[PDB]
Amino acid sequence: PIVQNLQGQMVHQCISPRTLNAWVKVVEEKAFSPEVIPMFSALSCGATPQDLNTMLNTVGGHQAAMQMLKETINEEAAEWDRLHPGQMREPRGSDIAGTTSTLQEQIGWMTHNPPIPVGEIYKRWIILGLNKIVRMYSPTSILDIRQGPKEPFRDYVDRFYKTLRAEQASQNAATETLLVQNANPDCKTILKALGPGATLEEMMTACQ
Amino acid sequence: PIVQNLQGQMVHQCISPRTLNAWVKVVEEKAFSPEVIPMFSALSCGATPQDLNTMLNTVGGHQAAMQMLKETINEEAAEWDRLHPVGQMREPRGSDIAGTTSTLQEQIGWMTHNPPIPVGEIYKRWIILGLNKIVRMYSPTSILDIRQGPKEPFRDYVDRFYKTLRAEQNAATETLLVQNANPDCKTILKALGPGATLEEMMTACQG
Amino acid sequence: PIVQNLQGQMVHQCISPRTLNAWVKVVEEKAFSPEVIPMFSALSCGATPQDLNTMLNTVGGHQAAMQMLKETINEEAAEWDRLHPVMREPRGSDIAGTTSTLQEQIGWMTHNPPIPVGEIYKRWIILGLNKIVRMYSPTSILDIRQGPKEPFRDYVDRFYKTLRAEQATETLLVQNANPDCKTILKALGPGATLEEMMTACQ
Amino acid sequence: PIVQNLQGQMVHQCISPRTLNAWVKVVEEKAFSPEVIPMFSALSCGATPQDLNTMLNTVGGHQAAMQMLKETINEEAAEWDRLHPGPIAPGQMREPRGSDIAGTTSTLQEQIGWMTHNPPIPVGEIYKRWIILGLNKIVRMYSPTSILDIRQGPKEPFRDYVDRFYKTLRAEQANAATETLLVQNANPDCKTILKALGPGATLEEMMTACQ
Amino acid sequence: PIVQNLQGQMVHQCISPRTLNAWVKVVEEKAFSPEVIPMFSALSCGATPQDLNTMLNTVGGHQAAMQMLKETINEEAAEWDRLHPVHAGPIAPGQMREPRGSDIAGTTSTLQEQIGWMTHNPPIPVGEIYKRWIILGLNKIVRMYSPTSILDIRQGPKEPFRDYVDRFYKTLRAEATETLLVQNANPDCKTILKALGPGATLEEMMTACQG
Amino acid sequence: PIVQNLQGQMVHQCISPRTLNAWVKVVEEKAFSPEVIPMFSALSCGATPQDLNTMLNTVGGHQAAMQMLKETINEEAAEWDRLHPVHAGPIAPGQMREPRGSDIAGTTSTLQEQIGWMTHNPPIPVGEIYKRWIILGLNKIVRMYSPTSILDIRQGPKEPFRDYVDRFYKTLRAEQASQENAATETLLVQNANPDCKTILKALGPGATLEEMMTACQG
Ligand SMILES: CN(C(=O)[C@H](Cc1cccnc1)NC(=O)Cn1nc(C(F)(F)F)c2c1CCCC2)c1ccccc1
Ligand SMILES: CN(C(=O)[C@H](Cc1cccnc1)NC(=O)Cn1nc(C(F)(F)F)c2c1CCCC2)c1ccccc1
Ligand SMILES: CN(C(=O)[C@H](Cc1cccnc1)NC(=O)Cn1nc(C(F)(F)F)c2c1CCCC2)c1ccccc1
Ligand SMILES: CN(C(=O)[C@H](Cc1cccnc1)NC(=O)Cn1nc(C(F)(F)F)c2c1CCCC2)c1ccccc1
Ligand SMILES: CN(C(=O)[C@H](Cc1cccnc1)NC(=O)Cn1nc(C(F)(F)F)c2c1CCCC2)c1ccccc1
Ligand SMILES: CN(C(=O)[C@H](Cc1cccnc1)NC(=O)Cn1nc(C(F)(F)F)c2c1CCCC2)c1ccccc1
Repeated sequence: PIVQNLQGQMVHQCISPRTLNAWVKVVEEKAFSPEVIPMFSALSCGATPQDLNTMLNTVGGHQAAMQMLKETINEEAAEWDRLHPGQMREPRGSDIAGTTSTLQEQIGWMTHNPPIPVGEIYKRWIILGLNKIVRMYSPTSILDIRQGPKEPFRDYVDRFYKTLRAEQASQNAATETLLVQNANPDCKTILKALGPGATLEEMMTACQ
Repeated sequence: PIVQNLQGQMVHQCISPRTLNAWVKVVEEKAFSPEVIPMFSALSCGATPQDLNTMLNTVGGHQAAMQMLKETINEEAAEWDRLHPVGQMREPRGSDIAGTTSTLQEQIGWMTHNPPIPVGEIYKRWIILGLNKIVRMYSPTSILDIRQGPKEPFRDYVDRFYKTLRAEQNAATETLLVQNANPDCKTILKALGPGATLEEMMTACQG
Repeated sequence: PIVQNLQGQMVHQCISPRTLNAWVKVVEEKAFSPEVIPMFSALSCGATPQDLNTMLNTVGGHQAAMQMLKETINEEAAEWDRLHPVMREPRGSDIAGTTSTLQEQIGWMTHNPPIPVGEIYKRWIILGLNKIVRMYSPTSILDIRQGPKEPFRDYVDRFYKTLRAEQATETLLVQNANPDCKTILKALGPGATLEEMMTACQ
Repeated sequence: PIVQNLQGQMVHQCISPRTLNAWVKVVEEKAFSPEVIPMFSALSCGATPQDLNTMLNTVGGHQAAMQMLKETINEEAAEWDRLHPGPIAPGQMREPRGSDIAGTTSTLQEQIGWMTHNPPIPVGEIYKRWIILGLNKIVRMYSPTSILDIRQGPKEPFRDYVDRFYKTLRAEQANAATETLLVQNANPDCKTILKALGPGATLEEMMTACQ
Repeated sequence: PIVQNLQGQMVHQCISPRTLNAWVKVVEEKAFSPEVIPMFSALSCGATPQDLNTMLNTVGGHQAAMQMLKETINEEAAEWDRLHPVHAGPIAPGQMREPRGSDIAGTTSTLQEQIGWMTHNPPIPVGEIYKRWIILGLNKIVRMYSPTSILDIRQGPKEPFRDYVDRFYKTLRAEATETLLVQNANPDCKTILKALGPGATLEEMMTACQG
Repeated sequence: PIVQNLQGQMVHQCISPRTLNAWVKVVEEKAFSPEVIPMFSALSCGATPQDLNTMLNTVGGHQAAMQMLKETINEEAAEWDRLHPVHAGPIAPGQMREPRGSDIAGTTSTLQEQIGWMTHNPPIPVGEIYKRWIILGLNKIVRMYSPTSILDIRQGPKEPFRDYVDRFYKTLRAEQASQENAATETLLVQNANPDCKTILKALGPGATLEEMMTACQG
C-alpha cells in the first residue's frame, strides 16, 4: 500500500500480515455475503494493483466466482482501452489490472503530479465484479421472503433486508409494499391499519 | 480516521483491521445491549464519514436494525438541511455529512479546515441517536414490569432493574425500585426511610 | 488519554481497542475480585474523564454495582464543591465529565501547573470500586478458621484473600488456627515471620 | 527484511514473530494449495536471502517437497553462475554468485549491501523468484486430479463442478481449450443447455443457465 | 516503565495490557514453578516501583505467598534504611531527595519521584533495587512450593535415564552437585557410568545408558 | 534486543511479551524438532546475551536437554578464552574491556557492558557469538530427541511414496543438524517398497526427486 510517513511523504509499504489474514478469514467465514465487499475495500485502503492481485490470489476456493471476477476485470480493461486509446506514458487496461505493469510503474502513476490512481481504478473494477458475485450467490429471491406464522416480525425483517442487500448490490416504496404484502395475515392487518408512510421503527413496534 | 502526526498536522490514516474486526465482533456478541454504543463511539474515534459508513457496512446480520439506523440518518440529514438553508467555503449538506455525496478529500477538507467543520463528529451523533432507538427497541422488557421474584436475591433484581432502565434511557426510579421488590425486602426498604442509598438498600436485603 | 509522545510532547490519543477489550474481559472473568482495581488503575493510565466514562460504560452487566459506583462519584463530586467554594477551576461535575468538554479536560490536565482532573476522577472511581469489592466479598475475616484436616498454607491463602477484599490481623491468624498448629505457633514466640509460621505447621 | 526508516534510508529489520507464525500456519493448514505461493511472496516482502531461508526452515512438515525446492534452487543457482560469471573498488561490492543469492556462501552484511547499493542488486527478489519456481512445481505435483478428469457428477451443481475445474486448472498452470473441456465434461443435462447458448458465452451466463 | 524515545531521552510509558495479561497468565498456568522468576524479570523490564506493585497486585490467589513476599520486601527495605540513612537538610538544586526503603518499594514515593530517580544523571535505579527485593522473595516462594528435595529423587529401575535426569535438574532449579547424579542412579546405569568414570559430560552419560 | 531507532540509532529495547510467549509455546508444541532451531534464531534476532539467557530460562521441562546445552556453552566459552585471552591492565578511554567466555555467556557481564560491546565501532557481537554456541548445543538436543536412524526408514507396503519421503528427509534433517549426496537418494531408493523400487529402478540412475515422486504417484 501507499501511505505517508509520520513526517509527511507518500511511501510504499509491504502489505501487513494481519491484513492478509483478515481478508482470508473474511472469505472463508462469510463466503460472498454482502458485507464482504466493504471489508475488501477497507482492507485494501491505499492498495497498489499488485496488492489487489495479492489479496485476490490468497482466496482459496470459490474459484468459479474468481474466474468470473477475472472475466469482469477483462471487460473493464477492454472498455478502458476504448475510452482511452516529454509526455508520460498513460496506463492501458492491462497496466491497471497489473498484468503488464511493474510495481515501479504503478507507484509512478499513483504518485505522479497529477496522479493516475491505478489502484483506485482497479479497485473499482474488482468491486464491480464482487457485486455481480454477491447477487448471483444470493440463495433466495426477495419475493420468496415471507413471514412464517410463528416467526417474530423482527426476524422476518432481518431476512428481508439481508436478502434485499445481496440482490441490490448494497445499492424505495416497492420494498415497503413487498415487506407488508409478505407479512403474515395478523401483522399485515396491523401494518395496513398504520396508514401509509410509516417508518420501519413504527412498523416493528406495531408488530411486537 | 484523522490522527495527529509528528509535525502537529492532522493527517489521514487508513482504518486498521483490528478496529474493523473489533466492531464486527462487538455486534456479533453483544447484539444491541446498551454497552454497544460507548464501544462504537470509542472505536470510531476520529472517524471520517467514509470510515463511519465502512463500520456500519461491515455489519452483516441485524439488517432490520441497520435499515432503521439508515432511516434515522436520513431524518437527521433532512433536519440539517432545514436548519442550514442555502473566498467563502462551501458548507456541507446532510448528504455530505452522511458521506453519500461527498468525497474523502472533501470530508478531510472540512474536518481539517480552520476553523474545522467536524462532519465526522456530526455524523457520529446521528448514528448514536439511531443506535439509542435500536437499543431501546431490543429491550426485552419495560422497566415497569421488572419485578423481584419471591426467591430472587435482591442484588440480581437490581442488576436487571438498572440494565433495563439504561436500555430505555431520579426520584421516580427509586420509588419504582422499592415498589417492585418482593414483599419481604420491600418492608425492609420502607423501614429504612427516605434518603437511603442503593448501597444501604442492598445491605438491608442481603439476607 | 494524555501520554508522552515519541518527541517528548504530551498529546491526546484515542483510547486503544486493545485497552477497551482488556477492561471488558477483566470484569467478565473476575467480576469484582480485589485484583480488578489495580487492573483498572493500570488500564486507565493517563486517561481523561471522558476515557474513564468510556471504560465504565462498556461494562455490560453488574449494573447494580455500577449504579453504586455512580452514587459514590456523586458524593465525591458534591464534596469537591464544598471543599472548593466559589483561571476557572473545575467543579465536581467537570471532573466527572458530565459538564466539561474534552477540550476543557485537556486544558486542565496540561496546564502549568496542572489540575489533574483525570487523576482526581480515577481516585473517586477507585474509592467506589473499593466499596463494591468489599460488599461483594462472601465472608468476613472473623469467620475464617482453619479446618482440622486443612493444611496451614491453604488456610492462610483464604485468610489474606478475604483480608484484601475487606480493607491485629496477626492475632486473628493464630487465634483461628486449628488447636494443633495453634499450639506450635505460640510455641515459636512473638514476632515470628509468616515463613517461620508456615514451615512449623507444614 | 529491508525496510526504510523515517530518514529515507533502507534499514534492516528482524522478521516479526507474526510473519513467522503466519507462514508456518499457512503451510500447516493449506499444505501446497495454489494460494500458498502468493501468501509466501507477500509474507516475504522485502526479505533478504537469509530471511527467505529462515521462512523455509521454519517449515517442519512436507520435507519431501522442501527437498525438491532445494533441488530447484540449486539448478537456478548454477544457471545464474552462467549468465553472470578480484579487487573490489572502494564503496562497491563483490559480484554475487548463485550460492550467494541462495544465502549458502553469503553473509547478511553482504546481502544488506547489495540490496541497499546505489546501483541496487536485489538478491532477495532473485532468490524469491527461484523459490516461487520451485513452489510452482510442488503445487503441480500435489494436485490430486488432472484437468482432463474433472467431470460434473449426475446431481452435482454446476457451481461446485466449475469450482473443482478452475481449482485444478490453477494448480497445473502454476482459453477456448479450457472452455471446450468445461462444456464437454458437464453432465449431459447441462452440456445440452450450454451447447444451445451458442459460442462466446461468459462463465456468468453459463452458470445462470445451469442453476 | 521507562523507555527511550526518539531524542535519546528516557521517558515514562504506560504499562501495556499485553504485559499485564502475560504476567497474570503465567501465574495462573505455572503457579510458582522456577521458570516464573525469569518471566517476571523479563516482563518487568524497565518497570518503575509503581509498575512492580501493579504486577504484584494483579496476582489472583496465592495470597499466603504474596504475604511472604510482602514481608521479605519489608525486611529488605529496613536493611536499606540501615545501610543508607537519609541525611536531613535542604536538597541541593537539580538533585533528588534520597530514597528510603519505602520510597524504593513505592509506598511513600510518587510516580514523578520514581521517574526522577530512574532518569537522573547519575541514575538511582529504584526500580532495579525494588526488583531485586521482589526476586529474593519469589525465590523463597519457589522453595516452599517445591515438593521434593534434590536428595529424595532416584531413578526408578524401569524409569529411563533421560526421564530421571529430567526430574533431577528440575528439582535442583527449585532448590558441584553433578557428582551426585551418578551416585543416585539405578544399579545398571551406575555401573556403565562408573566405567566411563571421570570427566564425563552429561551427553556421554546419557549415551552410555541410552538403552 | 538492540534495534535501529527510527532516527538511525542502535538502542536497547526490552524483550516483548509476544516474543517471550512465542518461544515458550514453540518448545511446548514442537519440543526439539529441527525447525525449532531456526525459530529460536529468528525470535532472538538482535538479542543481547541477557535476552538469550531469558529465553532459555523460561523453558519448562526438558531440563536434561537444557543442562546438556549449558555444558555445551561452557565448552565454547573455554575455547573462546584459549583463543582470546584478556590482556591485563587499564582499558583505554572510549574502549571496552576484552570479553571472556563468561562475559559472552552473560554470567559475569552486565547489560550495560553487553550494550557497549554490541554497539561499539567496530562492534563486538557478543549476542551473535553466544547464539552460535546455543545453536551448537541445540543441534545435539535435536539429534538426541530423534533416535530413529535414517537406515531404519523403510516405505510401508501400502504407504504412499510421498509420505515415505516425508519421513525420510525429516529424519535426515534431524541427524544432519539441517546441514546440506548420492548415498542419500540411493538409500531412499534402496528402502522403498517393492512396487515403487521397481519403478524407480526402471527410471534409470541419476533421477531427480521430482521425477521419482511423479513416477510413484500411483
Ligand atoms: C453511503 N451509505 C452507505 O454506504 C450505507 C451505510 C449504512 C448506514 C446505516 C446502516 N447500515 C449502513 N450503506 C447501506 O445503506 C447498505 N445497505 N444497502 C441496503 C439495500 F438497499 F441494498 F437494501 C441495505 C443496507 C444496510 C441495511 C439496510 C439494507 C449511506 C449512508 C447514509 C445513508 C444512506 C446511505
Ligand atoms: C457522564 N457520565 C457517564 O457517562 C456515566 C459513567 C458511569 C459511571 C458509573 C458507572 N457506570 C458508568 N454513565 C452512566 O451513567 C450510564 N448509566 N445510565 C444509567 C441509567 F440511569 F440511564 F439507567 C445507568 C448507568 C450506569 C449505572 C447504572 C444505571 C456520568 C459520570 C458520572 C456521573 C453521572 C454520569
Ligand atoms: C504499595 N504496596 C502495594 O501495593 C502491595 C504490593 C505487593 C507486595 C507483595 C505482594 N503482593 C503485593 N500490595 C499489597 O500490599 C496488597 N495487599 N493487601 C493486603 C491486605 F493486607 F490488605 F489484605 C494483602 C496484600 C498482598 C498480600 C496479602 C495481603 C506495598 C508494597 C510493599 C510493601 C507494602 C505495600
Ligand atoms: C496478474 N493477475 C493475477 O495475478 C490474478 C488476480 C486475480 C483476479 C481475479 C480473481 N482471482 C485472482 N490471478 C490469477 O489469475 C490466478 N488464476 N490463475 C488461474 C488459471 F489460469 F491458472 F486458471 C485462475 C486464477 C484465479 C481464478 C480461476 C482460474 C491478473 C489480474 C487480472 C486479470 C488477469 C490476471
Ligand atoms: C547466566 N546463565 C543463565 O542464566 C543460564 C542460561 C541457560 C543456559 C543453558 C540452558 N538453560 C539456561 N541458566 C541456568 O543455568 C539455569 N539453570 N540452573 C540449573 C540448576 F543448576 F540450578 F539446576 C539448571 C539450569 C538450566 C537447565 C539445567 C539445570 C548462564 C549462561 C551460560 C552458562 C551458565 C549460566
Ligand atoms: C542455507 N540453506 C538453508 O538453510 C536451507 C533452506 C531451505 C530451502 C528449501 C527448503 N527448506 C529449507 N535449509 C535446509 O536445507 C535444511 N534442510 N536440511 C536438510 C538435510 F539435508 F539435513 F536433511 C533438509 C532440509 C530442508 C528439507 C529437506 C531436507 C540452503 C539454501 C539453499 C540451498 C541449500 C541450503
